Amino acid sequence: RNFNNLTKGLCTINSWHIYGKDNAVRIGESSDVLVTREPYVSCDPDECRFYALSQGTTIRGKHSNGTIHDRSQYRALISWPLSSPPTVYNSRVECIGWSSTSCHDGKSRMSICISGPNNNASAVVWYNRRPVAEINTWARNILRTQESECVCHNGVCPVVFTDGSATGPADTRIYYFKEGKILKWESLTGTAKHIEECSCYGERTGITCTCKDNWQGSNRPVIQIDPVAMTHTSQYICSPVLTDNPRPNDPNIGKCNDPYPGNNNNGVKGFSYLDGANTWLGRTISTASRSGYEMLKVPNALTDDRSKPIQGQTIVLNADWSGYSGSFMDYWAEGDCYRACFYVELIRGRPKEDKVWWTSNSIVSMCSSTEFLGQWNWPDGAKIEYFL
Amino acid sequence: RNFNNLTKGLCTINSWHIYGKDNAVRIGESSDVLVTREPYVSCDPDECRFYALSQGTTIRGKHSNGTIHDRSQYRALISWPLSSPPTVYNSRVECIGWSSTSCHDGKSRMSICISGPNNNASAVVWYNRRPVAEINTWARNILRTQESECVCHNGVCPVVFTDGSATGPADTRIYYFKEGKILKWESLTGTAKHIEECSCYGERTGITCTCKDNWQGSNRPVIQIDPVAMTHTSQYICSPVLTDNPRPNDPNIGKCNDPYPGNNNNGVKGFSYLDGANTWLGRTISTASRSGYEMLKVPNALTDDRSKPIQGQTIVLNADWSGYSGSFMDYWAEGDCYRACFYVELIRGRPKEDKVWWTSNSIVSMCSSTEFLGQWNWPDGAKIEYFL
Amino acid sequence: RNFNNLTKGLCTINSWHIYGKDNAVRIGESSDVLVTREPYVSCDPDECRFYALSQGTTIRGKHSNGTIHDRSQYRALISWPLSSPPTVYNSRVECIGWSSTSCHDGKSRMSICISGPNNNASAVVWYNRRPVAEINTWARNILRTQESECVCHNGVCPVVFTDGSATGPADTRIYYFKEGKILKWESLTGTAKHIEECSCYGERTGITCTCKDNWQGSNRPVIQIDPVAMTHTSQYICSPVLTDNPRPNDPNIGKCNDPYPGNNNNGVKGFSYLDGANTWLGRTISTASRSGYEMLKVPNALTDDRSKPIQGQTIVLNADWSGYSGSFMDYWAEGDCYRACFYVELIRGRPKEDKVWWTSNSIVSMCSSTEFLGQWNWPDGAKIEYFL
Amino acid sequence: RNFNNLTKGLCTINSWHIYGKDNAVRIGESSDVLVTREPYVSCDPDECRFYALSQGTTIRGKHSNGTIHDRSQYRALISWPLSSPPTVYNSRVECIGWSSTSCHDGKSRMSICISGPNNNASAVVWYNRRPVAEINTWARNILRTQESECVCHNGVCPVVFTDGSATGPADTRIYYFKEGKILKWESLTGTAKHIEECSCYGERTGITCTCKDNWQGSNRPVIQIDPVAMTHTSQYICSPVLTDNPRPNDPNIGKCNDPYPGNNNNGVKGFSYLDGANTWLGRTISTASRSGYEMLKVPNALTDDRSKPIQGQTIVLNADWSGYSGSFMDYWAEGDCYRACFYVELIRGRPKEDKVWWTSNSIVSMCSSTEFLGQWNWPDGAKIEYFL
Ligand SMILES: *[C@@H]1O[C@H](CO)[C@@H](O[C@@H]2O[C@H](CO)[C@@H](O[C@@H]3O[C@H](CO[C@H]4O[C@H](CO[C@H]5O[C@H](CO)[C@@H](O)[C@H](O)[C@@H]5O)[C@@H](O)[C@H](O[C@H]5O[C@H](CO)[C@@H](O)[C@H](O)[C@@H]5O)[C@@H]4O)[C@@H](O)[C@H](O[C@H]4O[C@H](CO)[C@@H](O)[C@H](O)[C@@H]4O[C@H]4O[C@H](CO)[C@@H](O)[C@H](O)[C@@H]4O[C@H]4O[C@H](CO)[C@@H](O)[C@H](O)[C@@H]4O)[C@@H]3O)[C@H](O)[C@H]2NC(C)=O)[C@H](O)[C@H]1NC(C)=O
Ligand SMILES: *[C@@H]1O[C@H](CO)[C@@H](O[C@@H]2O[C@H](CO)[C@@H](O[C@@H]3O[C@H](CO[C@H]4O[C@H](CO[C@H]5O[C@H](CO)[C@@H](O)[C@H](O)[C@@H]5O)[C@@H](O)[C@H](O[C@H]5O[C@H](CO)[C@@H](O)[C@H](O)[C@@H]5O)[C@@H]4O)[C@@H](O)[C@H](O[C@H]4O[C@H](CO)[C@@H](O)[C@H](O)[C@@H]4O[C@H]4O[C@H](CO)[C@@H](O)[C@H](O)[C@@H]4O[C@H]4O[C@H](CO)[C@@H](O)[C@H](O)[C@@H]4O)[C@@H]3O)[C@H](O)[C@H]2NC(C)=O)[C@H](O)[C@H]1NC(C)=O
Ligand SMILES: *[C@@H]1O[C@H](CO)[C@@H](O[C@@H]2O[C@H](CO)[C@@H](O[C@@H]3O[C@H](CO[C@H]4O[C@H](CO[C@H]5O[C@H](CO)[C@@H](O)[C@H](O)[C@@H]5O)[C@@H](O)[C@H](O[C@H]5O[C@H](CO)[C@@H](O)[C@H](O)[C@@H]5O)[C@@H]4O)[C@@H](O)[C@H](O[C@H]4O[C@H](CO)[C@@H](O)[C@H](O)[C@@H]4O[C@H]4O[C@H](CO)[C@@H](O)[C@H](O)[C@@H]4O[C@H]4O[C@H](CO)[C@@H](O)[C@H](O)[C@@H]4O)[C@@H]3O)[C@H](O)[C@H]2NC(C)=O)[C@H](O)[C@H]1NC(C)=O
Ligand SMILES: *[C@@H]1O[C@H](CO)[C@@H](O[C@@H]2O[C@H](CO)[C@@H](O[C@@H]3O[C@H](CO[C@H]4O[C@H](CO[C@H]5O[C@H](CO)[C@@H](O)[C@H](O)[C@@H]5O)[C@@H](O)[C@H](O[C@H]5O[C@H](CO)[C@@H](O)[C@H](O)[C@@H]5O)[C@@H]4O)[C@@H](O)[C@H](O[C@H]4O[C@H](CO)[C@@H](O)[C@H](O)[C@@H]4O[C@H]4O[C@H](CO)[C@@H](O)[C@H](O)[C@@H]4O[C@H]4O[C@H](CO)[C@@H](O)[C@H](O)[C@@H]4O)[C@@H]3O)[C@H](O)[C@H]2NC(C)=O)[C@H](O)[C@H]1NC(C)=O
Ligand SMILES: COCCNC(=O)O[C@@H]([C@@H]1OC(C(=O)O)=C[C@H](NC(=N)N)[C@H]1NC(C)=O)[C@H](O)CO
Ligand SMILES: COCCNC(=O)O[C@@H]([C@@H]1OC(C(=O)O)=C[C@H](NC(=N)N)[C@H]1NC(C)=O)[C@H](O)CO
Ligand SMILES: [Ca+2]
Ligand SMILES: [Ca+2]
Ligand SMILES: [Ca+2]
Ligand SMILES: [Ca+2]
Repeated sequence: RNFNNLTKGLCTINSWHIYGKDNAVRIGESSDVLVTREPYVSCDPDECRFYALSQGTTIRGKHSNGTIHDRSQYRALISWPLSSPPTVYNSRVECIGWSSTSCHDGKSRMSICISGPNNNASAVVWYNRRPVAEINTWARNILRTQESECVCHNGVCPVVFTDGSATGPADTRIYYFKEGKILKWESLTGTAKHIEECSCYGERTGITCTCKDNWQGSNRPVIQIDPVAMTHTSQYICSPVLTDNPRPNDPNIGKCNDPYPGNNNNGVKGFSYLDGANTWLGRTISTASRSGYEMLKVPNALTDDRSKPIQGQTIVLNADWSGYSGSFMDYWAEGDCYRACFYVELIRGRPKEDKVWWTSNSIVSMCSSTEFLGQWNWPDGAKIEYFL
Repeated sequence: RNFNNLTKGLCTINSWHIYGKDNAVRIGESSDVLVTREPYVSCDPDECRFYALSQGTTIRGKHSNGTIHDRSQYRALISWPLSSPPTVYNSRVECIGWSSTSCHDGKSRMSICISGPNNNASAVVWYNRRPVAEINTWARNILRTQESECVCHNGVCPVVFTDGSATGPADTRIYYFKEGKILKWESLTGTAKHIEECSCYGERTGITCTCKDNWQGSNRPVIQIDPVAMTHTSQYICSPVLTDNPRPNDPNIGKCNDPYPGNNNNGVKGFSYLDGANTWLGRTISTASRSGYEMLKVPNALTDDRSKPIQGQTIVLNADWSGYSGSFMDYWAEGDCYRACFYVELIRGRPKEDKVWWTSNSIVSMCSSTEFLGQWNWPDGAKIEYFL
Repeated sequence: RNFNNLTKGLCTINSWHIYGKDNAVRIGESSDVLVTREPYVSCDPDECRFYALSQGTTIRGKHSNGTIHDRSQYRALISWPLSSPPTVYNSRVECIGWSSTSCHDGKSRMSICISGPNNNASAVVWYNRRPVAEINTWARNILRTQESECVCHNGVCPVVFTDGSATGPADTRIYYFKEGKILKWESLTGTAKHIEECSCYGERTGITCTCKDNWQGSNRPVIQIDPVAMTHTSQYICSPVLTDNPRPNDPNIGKCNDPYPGNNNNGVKGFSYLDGANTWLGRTISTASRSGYEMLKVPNALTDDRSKPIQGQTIVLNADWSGYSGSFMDYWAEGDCYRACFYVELIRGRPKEDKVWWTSNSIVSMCSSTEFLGQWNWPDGAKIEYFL
Repeated sequence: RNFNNLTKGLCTINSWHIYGKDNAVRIGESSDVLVTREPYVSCDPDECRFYALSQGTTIRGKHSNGTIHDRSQYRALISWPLSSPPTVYNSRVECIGWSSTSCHDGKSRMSICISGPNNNASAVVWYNRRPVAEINTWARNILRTQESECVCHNGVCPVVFTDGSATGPADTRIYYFKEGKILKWESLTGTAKHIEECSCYGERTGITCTCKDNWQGSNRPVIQIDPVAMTHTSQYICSPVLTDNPRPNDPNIGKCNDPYPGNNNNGVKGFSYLDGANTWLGRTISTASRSGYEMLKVPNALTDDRSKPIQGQTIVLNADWSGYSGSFMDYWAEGDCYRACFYVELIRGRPKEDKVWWTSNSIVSMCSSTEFLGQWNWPDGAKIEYFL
């Protein structure tokens, strides 16, 4: 085995096809399915798997009561087979904590979990299923990271962290790991003003991360990372097609170097694929809440502050709950291009559905097609009444 | 590993022996067994497994209510170990959708799932557990495929699709895949007038598919495919031993080139082994409904429009529910011949048993013997009253 | 991998140590544990596993009602990891039927299952998880075999079958298989007058099988098989230490060449290790029913019709239910000798405990020690009241 | 594969990071989780796993009633994947009994289980999943061993046993095994006056075991073993920082060569890392009961009878129940040093929580960091009321 190198460009994205769906909440109505949230997907050279933060209880279990809470000692990053649900019996624990990232470098997998109280959190970096390095909180205010997969090049895997205020200036760092060891870290530079929960992908041009501005922005900040020089830059998606949630209505001029205003102290993890005319943006359909999901083809969205959609695809109807979304790719697939993929978290339970006392989710996932495929919509599919 | 070649003829079929049975509904009365339908069986070089379309819920789960429905977003092709039941914890998801086929080419497995709304469905072709090619609906009317295994020769795996009316002329295509990539497709030729749900097997003479005519026919259409030239022909089984369901009584002259009339707009997936004097036909015992199952030795059934049974074997009593049936073989077994095999879907629940609100099934499977073995009958075995 | 050869003698048996115990009924009170009976143990070169005939239902499942019945279509030979219980999710189906044997030859495993109605049963011989040969009933009266492991030498694995009356003269055959193919079979010769459910083991002197006489005998018939010449002889254990159940009290003169009388038309599967002064016999403690279990050191028991115990060990108290017992050894263990092992079936439920409507069992297993170890007793451990 | 050699020293311990946590009782409220106690952790060259003594029943199972009892026939040493809970379906049985140890020597794993009545117990030594050697009770009074992992050097794995009184002088032996075979054993020498449940680790200086004095001592006895010479010495931890439970308050002068008095006929399994200025001691926070857990940096604690803490870390709040604790390390990790690790048993149920009728536990585990990481606390997390 050799370290994977990012030698390919993105495949042409003409539509999106169904990749995976686990129907976790449906199945969990009568099965030992773990309560989760903050899911994602990540590939090894020989297998792709679902990931999520467990809440250390099943949905039918009485301990599901209160799982709207974000940061307990009973949480852990788990992985399980593609499109299976996360069950007590098929879930592999990667590490313990309530914020995570994970990625394979071609030889072995790095996984990172953050745990601890708000003012005293720490990250533990696992490599090849062993703890290798540790990072203590530097701002004493909820040290947190991506909640989706990281990306590697020639053994080097960058990861974005944030420590500090959720509602003001914070201390964001980009760490560069190799075999779990810290090669270098640097403070955030560029014009992004607040950074959380970056969704990343790699291609021959480097590594691209689409994050969340939780402070003042409803446009998404972008961090572009050179994994060889181990340097980065940041800005926002220039496009007036805004992709945070909640968010204002789409203007006709976006912002490249500053937060687009209207919604403060909130946001949702999201993603994009920024690739010239091959650019696609994901967002919730609702501007008010985490419902619905759509992909929009927005040429040069990253750099064009006038750019508008020329094509689209509905993934989840606005009538259905969505949630977090993020990027991943199978870097070990055959062919001459990397096929763009993403997942959407379909949150069920609280706060929006409070007849139950739990909060969980299921997963739906799509990858790009060079065909122009017909579209469906993909609801979680569970009936809340069944849980009462 | 090399691509498998179809170098052997069928073993002499003198009777049928029990190969597998999962008792899924019995066990699912008190276990986390997934609701399924449209099952089949397919072999890898080192393992044979059961396959089926899950409904994304267990039988005891409250979401089992309404699983008579064919095409939800909660369906997926799953596989699980031979004669185990399809449980939440032992089922491997092959792809997402509500119509499927799957086969191993000697090196890796190709799986195909179709999903989407009726007027906008698409097929995704997986190879070695990765999505490789996609096919959009060409007639905008429930793009659908075999619901049993495909067959490969030297890397080339043909698959029969249909798009269009279930009750009139439709657009049937034969696709030729290699490592999941589309080599060629062609429109249906020959005298078959309607094609659905082909059951296929391969032998030195080529690949033989026995399908269903859902429009006007109660004799079964046959497609014969040359996987090297990548060409095909079609007709019907000439025999007056009719093997669709529902169906008229057996006449004394069959039809080779046209549907045998009497029953319109219905049918059941079925199969046959067409091999000169070594020919055996499968069918439900009832002419009215999906109950019972029998094998009949009908010499030259394919080409002889007068051919009658000279030997038989009951598989399922008429008193017991059956359903779909299809062909598979272990192409990687030892010996000088391919041993013919088949499965029978044993449907329980709706519409025939409507005291419950679900529809599911279990599997029974037989392979041929050169001995003349005593016969048993093989019911699903579950008591519906237990589910009330 | 090479075929295993029987090149060692038995280890000196000075006592018995605990080898395995699955506590299946205890655990099955609240878990998806399959109803079983007729268990045994058998080793691969890299793993030893528990085996049993499932009833195709869990204990808590409503279909457990009526599992006192011996021969349904819902039975199958299953295997599962050593001392785990047989669960829906961890059990591997070896073949379908209601009477079985199984053994590894050093390269691959042969498994045999018999299914069918009483007058039309057939055996299917699997090798390396594929069906290879089939045998039709020759006496049309419950074709049946060992219900414990077979033994192989240089690829040749003998198996004892019986077809015919349970209460009179029957047709017993010894089959010789290699890679699942039938090399030879022969009719029973020697002085044994009725043969069922042989328990076998192999050592440098050949293969020794201790069986059950269900007709007139309460001494156990013995079949000694030369796996190279593929020939055999038979007699009874000469010892007056009688080891069937039910049975008369121990006399002072046994019978070598005829059934020891007193109990007709009944018996229990059992075993022995016949090795000169290193001879140990297993039996139920009760003479009336399947309760208790003990090992007795009886020098030259096979050939000495006066032989008596000089040492012993209680395995199960008479107050506790037992059942079938049989022999197995790890032929792939290190060292200069084969360590004798056995299992005892601990039957719970009907007919003896009829407040429940099911019949199942758990397993306890011991292997020999060259030490003189202290003894314990090993009950099933489940409380029937919990199931009411 | 080669035998592992202890060629490294301990990593510098500046704090402790979360390594694993299974939340077994939380999950077991609604899942098939086995009742356990006496857990530990142990690594293979390619995997680290949780271990414990099962009680042969799930927590929700009715047979959980009475599991406060220590030594039934329904107990077994089981192992399961790191931070998964011990479920019926994912637990591997290592051997049968109610006292155990286990360790990998670099080539294969040795596991030892003791079973039997109080006056007639015996140990069975398994190697590479096969029984290899047996040891009969030598004092006829509850033969018992470590309840945490053993340690190997060049194939030689020492294990500490005790047979005899829990409340007076007993017969302690150190056994030296290789590939499960007994190389040598010796009676306890040195100044330790009573020995139970040793927690061991290995480093270039040899093998160090921290045990429990159940008779008169509240300081912990230490056994230091040379695995090459196969000899040992014993004393107590000299430090006045006392680490048994229950225990007196910390004095200012400890005892090196005798039990520190105040508490008789009780104790808890515990551990330490004794490494000059890099020394850390574990103990319950409460002096009265098994509640809370803390690590204390106590320079030269082993040899300095005046030594006091200069740094610490809370692991479990005093308000939360703890229990046994023990040492393990990943001897197959990369780097130039062995990273110290430990687990804490979090006991729930009886005797302290007697509204339920069971006794079980979950596991939390930490490894050392060279960083000075912020601390959290790690409760079991289950609510007893949910079980009523
Ligand atoms: C079977 O499946 C297939 C495959 O999926 C289905 O075909 C798909 O159908 C869907 C639905 O119609 C399409 O998605 C939409 O795409 C449009 C973009 O395409 C249109 O516009 C293009 C650009 O036109 C402009 O530029 C060109 C440049 O040359 C210029 O020529 C033109 O005059 C104009 O200036 C056109 O090129 C394009 O034409 C092409 O495609 C046609 C088919 O689509 C074809 O007929 C033509 O011949 C030609 O080939 C086409 O006209 C997206 O704009 C649209 O997304 C908007 O609308 C949805 C609601 O449907 C909304 O959710 C989106 O967010 C977005 O609307 C918001 O954002 C806008 C941008 O900021 C804003 O302006 C809007 O007002 C709106 O804003 C409001 O809502 C949001 C969300 O809540 C909120 O945040 C805001 O604040 C505000 O409140 C769809 O994505 C697929 O492209 C199409 N795919 C294919 C391959 O055809 C087929 O229908 C299915 N069949 C059946 C029977 O069902
Ligand atoms: C232990 O197990 C063994 C092994 O399984 C059991 O032995 C088996 O027993 C079964 C049951 O009897 C047999 O299955 C039947 O086979 C017959 C065919 O065999 C008969 O016919 C042969 C052909 O005869 C013709 O041609 C020859 C050519 O030379 C000529 O000589 C002859 O005069 C005649 O012209 C004979 O060769 C054959 O004889 C041989 O076998 C005998 C044993 O079977 C033996 O005794 C002889 O010595 C000789 O060796 C034999 O006579 C099938 O025809 C039959 O299938 C029909 O019947 C079942 C109902 O049982 C039905 O479900 C089938 O669908 C079919 O009937 C329908 O289709 C016909 C064709 O269209 C139609 O004509 C019928 O009217 C009927 O149609 C109606 O029903 C269908 C279904 O609902 C509906 O769709 C229609 O519209 C309409 O309503 C059986 O398959 C096995 O072959 C046999 N196996 C062996 C190895 O022996 C044994 O019994 C068990 N033991 C015990 C104690 O239980
Ligand atoms: C800790 O654990 C250890 C290790 O397990 C325990 O030690 C074990 O203790 C058990 C229980 O006592 C022993 O099992 C019994 O063994 C005897 C055989 O040993 C005795 O007999 C030997 C033979 O004596 C004869 O021959 C010699 C030849 O030289 C001659 O010298 C002698 O005079 C006589 O002629 C003796 O050699 C032997 O002495 C040796 O061992 C002694 C310790 O055992 C030691 O003290 C001596 O110094 C010497 O070293 C000893 O005297 C078995 O006979 C016995 O089995 C019978 O009894 C049980 C009931 O307990 C019964 O279930 C059996 O079926 C059997 O009884 C039936 O069968 C007989 C034969 O047909 C029949 O005659 C009986 O009437 C009876 O029949 C009735 O019941 C059956 C069953 O229902 C029914 O079918 C019939 O029809 C009828 O109704 C036990 O197996 C272990 O051997 C022993 N192991 C060791 C290593 O010591 C220790 O006790 C534990 N410690 C504590 C504190 O618990
Ligand atoms: C974010 O996380 C970080 C990282 O975890 C947190 O920082 C940690 O904070 C904890 C809690 O404070 C610390 O644990 C305690 O450590 C002390 C030891 O450190 C103190 O003492 C050192 C030694 O001082 C002596 O020697 C030096 C030698 O030169 C001499 O200079 C000095 O004058 C004195 O003679 C000092 O060196 C040390 O200073 C250093 O550290 C300071 C920060 O801690 C820093 O500010 C300084 O600048 C300097 O760098 C410091 O003063 C342990 O003693 C203590 O353990 C005792 O207390 C706990 C209760 O908290 C108790 O459970 C323990 O068992 C123990 O107390 C018992 O045992 C004693 C010994 O026998 C006995 O004397 C006591 O009376 C007591 O006995 C009673 O209770 C027990 C238990 O029930 C019973 O058995 C007895 O019988 C009796 O009833 C803690 O372990 C960490 O060290 C610290 N880590 C780091 C890296 O800083 C941070 O707080 C978090 N942030 C937030 C916002 O929460
Ligand atoms: C008016 O009818 C239009 C919709 N009906 C339809 O398509 O039914 C078809 C199949 O029928 C059955 C069956 O049991 O009869 C089960 C399959 N279910 C699957 N999920 N695969 C069906 N195939 C599909 C793609 O749904 C039938 O062959 C007619 O075309
Ligand atoms: C009068 O007492 C005689 C019986 N008590 C006894 O043996 O308790 C011992 C251990 O205690 C505890 C505990 O939690 O304190 C849990 C262990 N349980 C296991 N199943 N291993 C016990 N070990 C055994 C072999 O039972 C103790 O160390 C005294 O010797
Ligand atoms: Ca925002
Ligand atoms: Ca039809
Ligand atoms: Ca008898
Ligand atoms: Ca003590």
